[PDB]
Amino acid sequence: MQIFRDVSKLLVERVDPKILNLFRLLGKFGDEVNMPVYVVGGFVRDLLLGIKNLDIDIVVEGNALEFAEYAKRFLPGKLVKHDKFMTASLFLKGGLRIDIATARLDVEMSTIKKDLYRRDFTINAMAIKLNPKDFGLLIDFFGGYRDLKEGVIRVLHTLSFVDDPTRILRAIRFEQRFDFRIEETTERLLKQAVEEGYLERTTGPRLRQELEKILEEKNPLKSIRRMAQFDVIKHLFPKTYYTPSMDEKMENLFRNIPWVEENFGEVDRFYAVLHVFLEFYDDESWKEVRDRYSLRRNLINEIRHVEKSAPALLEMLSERVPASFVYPLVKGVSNETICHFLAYLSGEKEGLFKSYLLKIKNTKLEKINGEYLIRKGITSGKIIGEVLEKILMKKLDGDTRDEEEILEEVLASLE
Amino acid sequence: MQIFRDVSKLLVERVDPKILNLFRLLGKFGDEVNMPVYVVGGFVRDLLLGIKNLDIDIVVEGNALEFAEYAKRFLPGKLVKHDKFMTASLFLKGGLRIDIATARLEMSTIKKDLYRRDFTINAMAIKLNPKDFGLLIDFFGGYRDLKEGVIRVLHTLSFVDDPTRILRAIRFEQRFDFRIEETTERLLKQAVEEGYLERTTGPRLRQELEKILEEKNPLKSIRRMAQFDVIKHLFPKTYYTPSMDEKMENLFRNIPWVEENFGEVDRFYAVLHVFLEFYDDESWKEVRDRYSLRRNLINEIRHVEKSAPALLEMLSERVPASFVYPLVKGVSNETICHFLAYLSGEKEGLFKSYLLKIKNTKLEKINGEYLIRKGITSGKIIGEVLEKILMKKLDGDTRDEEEILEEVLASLETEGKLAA
Ligand SMILES: Nc1ncnc2c1ncn2[C@@H]1O[C@H](COP(=O)(O)OP(=O)(O)OP(=O)(O)O)[C@@H](O)[C@H]1O
Ligand SMILES: Nc1ncnc2c1ncn2[C@@H]1O[C@H](COP(=O)(O)OP(=O)(O)OP(=O)(O)O)[C@@H](O)[C@H]1O
Repeated sequence: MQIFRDVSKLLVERVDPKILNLFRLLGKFGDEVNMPVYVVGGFVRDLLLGIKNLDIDIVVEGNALEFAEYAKRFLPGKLVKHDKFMTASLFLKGGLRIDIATARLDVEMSTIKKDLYRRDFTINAMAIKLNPKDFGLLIDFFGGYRDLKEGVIRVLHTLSFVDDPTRILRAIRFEQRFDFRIEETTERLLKQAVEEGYLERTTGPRLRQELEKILEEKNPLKSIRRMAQFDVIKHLFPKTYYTPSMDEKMENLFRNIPWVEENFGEVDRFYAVLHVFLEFYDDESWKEVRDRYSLRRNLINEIRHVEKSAPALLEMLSERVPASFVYPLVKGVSNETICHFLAYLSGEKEGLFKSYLLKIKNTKLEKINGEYLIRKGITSGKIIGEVLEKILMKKLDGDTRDEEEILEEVLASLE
Repeated sequence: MQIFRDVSKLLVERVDPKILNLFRLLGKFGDEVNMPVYVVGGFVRDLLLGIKNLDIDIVVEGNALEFAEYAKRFLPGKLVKHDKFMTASLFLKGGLRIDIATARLEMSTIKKDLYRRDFTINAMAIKLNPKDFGLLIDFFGGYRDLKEGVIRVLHTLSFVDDPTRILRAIRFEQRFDFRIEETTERLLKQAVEEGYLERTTGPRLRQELEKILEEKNPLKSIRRMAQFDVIKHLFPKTYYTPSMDEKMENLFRNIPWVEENFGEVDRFYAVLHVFLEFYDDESWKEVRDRYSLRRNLINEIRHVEKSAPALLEMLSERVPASFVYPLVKGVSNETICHFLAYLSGEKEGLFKSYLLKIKNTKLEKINGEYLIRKGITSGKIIGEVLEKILMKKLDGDTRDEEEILEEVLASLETEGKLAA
């Protein structure tokens, strides 16, 4: 196919001038220090799709470090060097990070081709040359341009997933972000690497990251679902079986995470999802998952809390009951515990349980009473904190005045 | 002779990064709109000389306006377009703006554009398009002349074409401590004698002249101008004699001092004070009209040439302060210098101390006006009696009210009512 294309006009019309100007300069600096300068990866992809990107990757043929020190000279910002693998990032204003790398060991200067070929999918393996001579040059050896037109996710070569099974995850994320489809050959390859154990063959940490990145997408459920279609989940969490049920939970989970965030703050989605994936895990199967990925040791208790009390919750919800009855179930629990509870309901029940949650957040108001009256009268320890709890509940449902309710339960519990 | 050299290394080393990046961007734009882009004029001269320069003077082979318009898409600022004659200006901050013009009518049409300029060292260019980014272009041998410090017109008619360049050539001579190579010297004299300055408008000459007086040695520029007999051809009745000269010397040694105690000094006028001395009624008319001088300047100037002798015998015999006041009472700072133009040594240290006395011994402390108005009195006598007190103060004093009474008293030679 056409391998070279002029996207210079495309550049000036779609690229904000502060940024287009930075390209013209990087290109000239490249020429001044005698190195080919390319912008590569995601920006090239998004540019052709009309998507904005402010995370731009430069590849030079030469020395990133040199090239980047030479650039700092003429550009305002902070330079971070990473010597071990000649690489660098220049930090510019307005969320704008410019990363520079050195391409390793087809006119000739086509060593970018060896750089491009090492990448994951064709839409992500294209390059735009920035040196003034060839300023707008779209370099596309692998048919990523057409693959953008035809909405196709495609690996560069047969051994792609075997080299990095982490791309199994990447393929699905991108195919779900853009509504593309993983082409036949890649799908056979993807399926095969999953089936054979390639994921189980890759480190927890890299899997976790690729997982988190999915959870930072617009619609993670899409990807989780697609994963389930490719048996990927079974192989990440060996005791998790993604059934109509789990998936119904996952949908509720995702529906309610906003509403939670809005009222309780940051939700760590990786933990929120694990609450679902991991329900009903035996003790042993839990340690292995908790060790493969690094999972806060108390998690399995928190999950076990939700999976144990869920029918009771459901039950209380039907039969609308006194808020004080559900309090013990949401006591001092993570936003993920709350999310996990919400995973279990929809419609009327859902909102109903919402209102309880609010009633609990907001009505923690013990107000006038402040623990003084308690150790003013005689008290020690645990009793202090049990009278304080009985006062608390009485409020949630109705109310008394200041402390009739206090002497109500020191003389009701006195019995 | 070598025309092309590569000053790109010198560019990154000497030019400010904001500006360099401008230069690179500008070159890059030209390539995008198919126009050769050069930086020209004095920036090139100054770069080469290590002298700071912010002027961004640009010439393109294509169309200043289309170019300037294209550049504006990517550069924040006001675009003024000098639509007649195809020039533009791109306005940016820091005191910074880009002047873009069209290389008038091989890429080496810049040669024709470089050929119209004044002197070799101002006739160069640096190309900016990325393929030739730091490329010096010296068809006319401005590098050689820059290094040898030589002022040399580009061709034979240069002075006939623009007599302004005669004053320019001197100005530069003295700014860079350069000298005017002989053929340009011979060629200038010729242009001056044949009467070419007078053939070209007053403003144009006036501007070049004010410009000369802002430079490093105005004195030097003037004695030099005198050598080529240009003064005589600018102000027909000014004859640069050693009298005329020694006045000018003092003028300039004193301006610093004047400017110190009194304030800004207009050098152009401060010079004309000396040039225009002794111009008859009919001659002042012509000069004043041509260079757009103040109707009144002649008066101020005549004032000094007349009252000048009197001042000397006032300093020999250090007569009390009062006796000189009438002579410097409302006059301009230029007038003050004009007077100072006559004094050397101990005559000036004395005359200087007098001026300083009157400056801040105005000192009308409590006897201000309507005090005297509360006795009888009405206009123009008020002013006279007030003055006579202040005047007595210049040379010692009393209460400030005892003196007014000694003076109304002295009044009775006559005023108009009262006075036991
Ligand atoms: N695991 C991988 N295998 C092969 N190539 C990769 C891999 N990760 C990244 N790349 C290459 O690095 C480029 C940038 O990495 P990055 O994760 O930022 O990709 P991206 O396209 O920006 O994805 P995102 O938009 O999710 O940030 C990609 O466009 C791709 O060429
Ligand atoms: N009177 C003139 N005749 C011919 N060419 C001129 C004349 N004045 C200027 N030029 C050309 O245009 C350029 C810009 O004019 P300008 O007076 O700003 O020069 P400059 O070198 O910047 O000197 P200055 O220090 O006075 O700014 C000159 O350097 C010269 O190349």
